[PDB]
Amino acid sequence: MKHRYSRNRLYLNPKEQELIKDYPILLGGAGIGSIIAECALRFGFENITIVDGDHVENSNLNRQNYTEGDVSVNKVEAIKARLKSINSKANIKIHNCFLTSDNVEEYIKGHKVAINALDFSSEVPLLFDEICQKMDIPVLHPYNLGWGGLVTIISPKGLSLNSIAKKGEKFNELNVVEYVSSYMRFWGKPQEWLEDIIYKFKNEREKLSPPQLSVGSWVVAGMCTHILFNIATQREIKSFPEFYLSSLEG
Amino acid sequence: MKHRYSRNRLYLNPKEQELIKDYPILLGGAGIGSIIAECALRFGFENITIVDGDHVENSNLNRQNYTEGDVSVNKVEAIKARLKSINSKANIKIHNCFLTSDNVEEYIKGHKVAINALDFSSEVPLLFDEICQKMDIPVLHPYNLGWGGLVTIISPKGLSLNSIAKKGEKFNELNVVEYVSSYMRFWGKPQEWLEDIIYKFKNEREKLSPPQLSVGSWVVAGMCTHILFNIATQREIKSFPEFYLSSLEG
Repeated sequence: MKHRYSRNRLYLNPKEQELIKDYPILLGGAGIGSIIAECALRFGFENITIVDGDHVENSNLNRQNYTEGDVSVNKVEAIKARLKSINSKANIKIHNCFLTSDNVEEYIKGHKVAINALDFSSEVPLLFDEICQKMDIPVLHPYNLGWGGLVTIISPKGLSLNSIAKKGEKFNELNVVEYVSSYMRFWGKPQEWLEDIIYKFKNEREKLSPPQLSVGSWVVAGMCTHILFNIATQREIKSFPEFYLSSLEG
Repeated sequence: MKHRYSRNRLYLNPKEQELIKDYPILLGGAGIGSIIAECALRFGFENITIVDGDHVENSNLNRQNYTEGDVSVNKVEAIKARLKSINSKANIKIHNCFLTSDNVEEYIKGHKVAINALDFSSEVPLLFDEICQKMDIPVLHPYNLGWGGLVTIISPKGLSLNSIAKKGEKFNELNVVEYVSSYMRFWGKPQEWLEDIIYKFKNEREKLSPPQLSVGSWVVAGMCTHILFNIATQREIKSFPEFYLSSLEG
């Protein structure tokens, strides 16, 4: 393997390092996704498309891959600068556009795997998955659970996130986190910390975005990079309704 | 809190965010520690001393917090640039010198907690811990097990890493990792992936450095940041001979 990937040896053979070099990844959302991108790029995934329409805001600096100088710049331009200073020969393609029902299919075309890191602020997170399912593109959903990282993979032929939604109210990340906490408690592995942060958040008077910590961001980037390597080299993975949860206590 | 730490709420209360702000951390080794440094800084730990005498090499870019432009510069020079570009008002103190039997005590002096990321090929890895114990400074030992992140905390009045070192024969990280696999297997939780890479590494024809992956670095960085929050806030911690092991398979 190359001198940059020298310490990747034994874990990866030359053909695997070679394989993931060109494996086209689509990353929707450069927030939690900006941490994911760096870890995956350094691992050896050199073909990443990143789509995001926001600018870098101050509140991102506690958990996202941006600097004080990046604030107010389009995230996609900022994360490409960070990524291309890590690997100049990498194929980092960005598109500074919001995903809508009309354009989302055209961006997805051409990718072998996708990471859905989209805010539920529009109705595109789930439609994004439907298009990926139809096209044999597995979808990673990373979540920042503060102390923990959560990843679930929507597999093309498996259940979609729709299965946890009730059709009368809109579905966001709080429903995913509540599903995970209830599953753990039901199966005898209760995550009392997760239920604790869920309770605190619900009893907040004002409606604010969910809190997140750098630790969960860093953990979930590692989980995602691993999952990407397993999907690209066709190693077994859990598909939704199964998920991966990683935290200091296991 | 600041708008930079805005999204930290509920997980940390304002009084904790202030406390860890000045909580003096000593980081011995800016390799795996460079990933730890960014995650811990963004969390809110703003008082970090970094000691390392090495320069950035090509093999670092697959798992360490450096860029192509940083290559051939002192790691300590590069990581302060990265960290101080994330937080300009942060208190990031570096020392471009290797640790020896004579200077290691004076570097330790003044910190409430330390992160021992010293190569076991230097002279001071175990002596570093003894001095910290003498001073009631807990020591985090983070390791990159490829797919997993491993942290063990030497607490001042508890067992040191000496307990797994053999009297008369040299001690390195392979002894730590072989202990973890044996302990895990002893408790009925064998990590066969870990045992596999250890076997592969020992039966290497050539004598080379251990392989490491970006996945474990990012995971261990999150673990270390969580542990640091617990140590500063006087939350319970697992001490050596116990440890924290985090991986996708777990």
